[PDB]
Amino acid sequence: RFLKVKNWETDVVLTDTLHLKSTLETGCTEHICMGSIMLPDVRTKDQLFPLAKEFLDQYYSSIKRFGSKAHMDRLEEVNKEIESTSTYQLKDTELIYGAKHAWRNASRCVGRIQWSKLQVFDARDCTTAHGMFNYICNHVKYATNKGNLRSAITIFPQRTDGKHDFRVWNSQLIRYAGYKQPDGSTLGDPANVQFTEICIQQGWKAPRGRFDVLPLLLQANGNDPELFQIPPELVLEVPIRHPKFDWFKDLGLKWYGLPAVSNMLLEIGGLEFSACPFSGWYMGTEIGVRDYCDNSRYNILEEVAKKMDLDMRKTSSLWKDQALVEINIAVLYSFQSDKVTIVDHHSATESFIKHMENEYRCRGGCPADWVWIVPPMSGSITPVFHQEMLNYRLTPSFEYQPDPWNTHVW
Amino acid sequence: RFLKVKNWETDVVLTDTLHLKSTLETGCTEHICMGSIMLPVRTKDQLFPLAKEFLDQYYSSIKRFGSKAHMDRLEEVNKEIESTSTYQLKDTELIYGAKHAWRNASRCVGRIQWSKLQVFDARDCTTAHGMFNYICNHVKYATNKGNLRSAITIFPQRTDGKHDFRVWNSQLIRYAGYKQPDGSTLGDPANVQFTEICIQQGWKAPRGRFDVLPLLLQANGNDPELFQIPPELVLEVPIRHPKFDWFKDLGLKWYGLPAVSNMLLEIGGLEFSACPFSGWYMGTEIGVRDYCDNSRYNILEEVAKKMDLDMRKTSSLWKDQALVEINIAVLYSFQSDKVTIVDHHSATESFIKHMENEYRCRGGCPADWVWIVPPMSGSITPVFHQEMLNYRLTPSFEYQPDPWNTHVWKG
Ligand code: HEM
Ligand code: HEM
Ligand SMILES: Cc1cc(N)nc(CCc2cc(CCCN(C)C)cc(C(F)(F)F)c2)c1
Ligand SMILES: Cc1cc(N)nc(CCc2cc(CCCN(C)C)cc(C(F)(F)F)c2)c1
Ligand SMILES: C[C@H](O)[C@H](O)[C@H]1CNc2nc(N)[nH]c(=O)c2N1
Ligand SMILES: C[C@H](O)[C@H](O)[C@H]1CNc2nc(N)[nH]c(=O)c2N1
Ligand SMILES: OC[C@@H](O)[C@@H](O)[C@H](O)[C@H](O)CO
Ligand SMILES: [Cl-]
Ligand SMILES: [Cl-]
Ligand SMILES: [Zn+2]
Repeated sequence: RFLKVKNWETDVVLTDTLHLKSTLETGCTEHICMGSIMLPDVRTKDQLFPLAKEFLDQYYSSIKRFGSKAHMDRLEEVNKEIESTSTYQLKDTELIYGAKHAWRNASRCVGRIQWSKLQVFDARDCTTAHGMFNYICNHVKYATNKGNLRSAITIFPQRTDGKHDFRVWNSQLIRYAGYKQPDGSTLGDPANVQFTEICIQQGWKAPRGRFDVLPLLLQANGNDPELFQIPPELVLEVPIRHPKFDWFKDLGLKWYGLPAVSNMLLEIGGLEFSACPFSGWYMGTEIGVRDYCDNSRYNILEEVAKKMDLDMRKTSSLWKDQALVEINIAVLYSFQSDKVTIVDHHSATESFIKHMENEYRCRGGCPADWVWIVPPMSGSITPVFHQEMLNYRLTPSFEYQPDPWNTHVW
Repeated sequence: RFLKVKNWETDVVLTDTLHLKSTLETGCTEHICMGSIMLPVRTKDQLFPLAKEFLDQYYSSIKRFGSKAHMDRLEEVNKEIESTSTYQLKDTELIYGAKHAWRNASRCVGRIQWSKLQVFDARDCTTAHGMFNYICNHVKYATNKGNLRSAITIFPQRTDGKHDFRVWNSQLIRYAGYKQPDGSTLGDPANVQFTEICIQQGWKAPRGRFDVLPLLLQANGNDPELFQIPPELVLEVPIRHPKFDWFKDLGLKWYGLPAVSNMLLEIGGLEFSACPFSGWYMGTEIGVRDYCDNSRYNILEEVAKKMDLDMRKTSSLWKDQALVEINIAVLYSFQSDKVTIVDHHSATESFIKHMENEYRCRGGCPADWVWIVPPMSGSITPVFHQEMLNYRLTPSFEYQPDPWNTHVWKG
C-alpha cells in the first residue's frame, strides 16, 4: 500500500504514496495485466458534486488554504450552482490549475518536467466554428513563436448535455493528408486516409500531394463541422537534410514543427472539455522513428537503406537499424539547424528521470506508463528503460474519446 | 469471458480465452498497474488440488482425460501425498511439465521453440559432485560444437525446504567481476557479488576481464562446493566487426551458451529449485545489454571514440550509432564462427507467428510486452505494435531468492 519503485541501473529506490489518491480504473486485475493495451453521455448531478469537491479540495490544498472560509465558501457556491443549474463553471484560476495538472497526470507523457509552464487559453466564450478557427490560429501562432516553441492549450466550452459538444475533428491541429491509389498504394500519410476522405466528402479540394497540410474541421455547439484552412504562414515546416549524406535532401522529406493533439477530452472536477487542443514540441523519434519508419506510416526505411547501399539481403546485417539511426540524426539536425525547438530521446528521458525524482519528493509519486515512456529506438541505453514505474489514473486528466464522425448526429 | 488484443501495424485482432485458466497473481489491481516492476514449504492441504490440476492438464494433452489411466494416476498421487506428504512425477509428466513451463514463460521471446526441449532427469542426483557431472553433460550436449540445442537439467525437488538443491550461479557460464580499490570494475559488474563469494569459497581468481566463473553447487541443503567447468567445454566467440578492423583490438569475446540457473521450476505444486536451462542467444542480449548497459561492460564510449563520432552532443546520436555497430559485430562474429545466434528482427517476427498460432490452437499466449520488445530498435520490430495480455499459467519458472541470502551454513 506504500509501494517501492527501483531503478536497476542506479539502485535508486523511490517510495510511492500518491497512488492511493487514484480513482479511475487501469484495465488490470490481480489475474491479468493489460499494460500494453492501447485503449483499455453526460453525468448526473449526484455524480458531479463529489467530483467537484475532490477537485476543489486539492485546488485549495495546493494554495495552502485547505479548510479556509474561502475554501468552504467555494464548495458552498459550487454546491448550490450544481443543485440549481445541474453543472457549474470553473474560476479562471481553477481552470488553469486543472489543465496544468491534467498534463502533470498524463502517465504516458515523457515531457512532463515542463508541466507547470503551460500557457492556458480560455476559449469558453466561443460560440461558432469561425470563432474556434480564430482561437486555434492564435494558439498556433503563439505556440510556434517563430520556432522557439511554447507549450499551450486552448479550452473550448465544456460539455452540457452532450447535444452541444465542441469538437476539433482532426487528431492533430497540423497533419498531412492521406490518399487512395488505383495502385492500391497510399500517397502521403496512411494514418489520415479516413479523415482525408471526410474532408473531401465535406468539400475539401485536395492538391493530392505527399505532404499536404490538412484543413481544420471544426464543430461548435453540436453543430455540423466546418472546414477552414490554417494560414500557411502560420504552419512552420522543416525540410529534412542529413549533415553527411548529400542525397538525403532528394528524398523530398519534410515535417511540421508543432505537435498539437486535438482529439482528447480534458476532465476537470467532473466537467468535460471535449475540445481542448494542446501542443508542445517534438521528441525527435516521434517523427524519425514512428512517422517516417512505421510500416503503416511513411515507411521510408527500405528507400533510405538502398541509398546508403546497405546489405538488405539478410536482416542480421541490421541495415534497418542503421538507416533508422541516420534518419533520426537527420531530423534532429534539420530542426536544430532551422532553430526549431526539438529534443532528442536521450535528453528527454534524462529530464523525465529528474522530473520523477522531483515528483516523488514533492508530491509522493509520479504515475508513469513504461510502455509509452520508453522511446521507440535505443530503448535500454536511455535511463527510463531501467526505471520501474507505477501506472495509475489521477484526475484532472486527458482522456480518449470517440472519433466525432462515429458519434455525430448529422 | 473473452479478451481481444489488437496489432496496430496489421489490424489483426485475436481473442484470448486461455487467461481464464490463470492461477497466480500479477501484482496489478484495478487501481494500479505494476507491469514494469521486475519482481512483483507447501503442506498436504494445498498440494493435491495443484497436483490434480496438473494431471488433468497432462492427461488432456495426451487425449486420455477421464480414462482409467487418468483416474488411477490421481488415486496413486493422492495416496502418495497422504502417505508421504509429497509425490513423484513420472518421466513423461516431468518432460511435459518442463516444456510447458517454457511455453508459459511470458517474458520469453524465443518460445516458438518450446516443444523442442531436451529434458535431462537428474532427480537421482545426491551430491554436488553429481551435480557437476550432470551440468558438464548438459553444457556439452547443448553446445554441440556451436550448433546449439535447447536443454534443461532437473535436480531433485524441494522436500522440507531444508534439503534444497541449488545452483548458486545465476547462469552456468558467466564472467567474473572484480571491484577495484579505486572503485572501477574489472570484468562483468553484474557478477561482483557472486565472484566475491566464489573467491571466499576458495576460488583462485585469475582476475582478468573475461574469466569464466566456477560452478558453486549445493546438493540436499549442504554447503555449496566449487567446480571448474572444463575449459574445453566452454565455447567462446572473439568479437570482430565486418568492416572495422580495429574492433577486434577492443579485446572483446563472449560465451556461446546462455544458460539460466537461478530460477525455480514449478510443476503440479512440486518445486524444483535447481533446474538450469539453456537455448541460444538473441544478439541484443550481448550486444545491447551485456556490452552497453552502463552497469555492465559499458563500451559505448570507447567504440564511439574509435568511430570518431561527434560525442560532445547527445543529439548526434553517437550512442545509437555505436550501439548498432556493436550489435552488427556480435551477430557477424557468431555467424562466422557457426555458433547459433538469432537477430532481434528474426526472433520477434517468429514470436508473432508463434503467438498467433498459440491463440488459434491454445486460446491464447501470455506475454510481457515490457520484456518481449527488444532493447534497441523497438518499433521497427513487429512485437512493438502488438497488444499483449500478461497472466500466469502453471507449470512455470519462478524467481527465488539468492541462496546466499537464505542458506543455513553447516560449516
Ligand atoms: C513540451 C514538450 C512535450 C514533449 C517532449 C512530449 C512528449 C510526448 C511523447 C513522446 C508522447 C508519446 C506519444 C506517442 O508516441 O504517440 C507524449 C504523449 C502525451 N503527451 Fe506529451 N509531450 C510534450 C508536451 C505535452 C503537453 C503540453 C501536453 C498537455 C498539455 C502533453 C500531454 C500528453 C498526453 C495526454 C499524451 C498521451 C497521448 C496519447 O495517449 O495519445 N504533452 N508526449
Ligand atoms: C532457444 C532460444 C531462446 C531465446 C532466443 C530466448 C530469448 C530470451 C530473451 C531475449 C529473454 C530476455 C532476457 C533478458 O533480456 O533479461 C528471455 C527470457 C526468458 N526465457 Fe527465453 N530464450 C530461449 C530459450 C529459452 C529456454 C530453453 C527456456 C526454458 C526452458 C527459456 C525461458 C525463459 C525464461 C523463464 C525467461 C525470463 C527469465 C527472467 O525473467 O530472468 N528460454 N529469453
Ligand atoms: C503535445 C504533444 C507533444 C509531443 N511531442 N508529442 C505529442 C504526442 C503526439 C503523437 C500523437 C500520435 C497519435 C496518437 C494516437 N493515439 C490516440 C493512439 C502519435 C505520435 C507518434 F508519432 F507515433 F509518436 C505522436 C503531444
Ligand atoms: C535460456 C535463455 C536463452 C536466452 N537467449 N536468453 C536467456 C535470458 C538470459 C539473460 C538473463 C539476464 C539476467 C536477468 C535477471 N533476471 C533474474 C531478472 C539478463 C539478460 C540480458 F542480457 F539482460 F538481456 C539475459 C535465457
Ligand atoms: C524496470 C524495467 O522493468 C526493467 O528495466 C526491465 C525492462 N525490460 C526488460 N526487458 C528484458 N528483455 N530484460 C530486462 O532485463 C528488462 N528489464
Ligand atoms: C500495442 C502497443 O501498446 C503499442 O504499439 C504502443 C506501444 N508503445 C507506444 N509508445 C508510444 N510512445 N507511442 C505509441 O503509439 C505506442 N504504441
Ligand atoms: O553477482 C551476483 C548477481 O549475479 C546475482 O545477484 C544476480 O543478479 C541474481 O541471481 C539475479 O539474476
Ligand atoms: Cl507526430
Ligand atoms: Cl547474458
Ligand atoms: Zn498491469
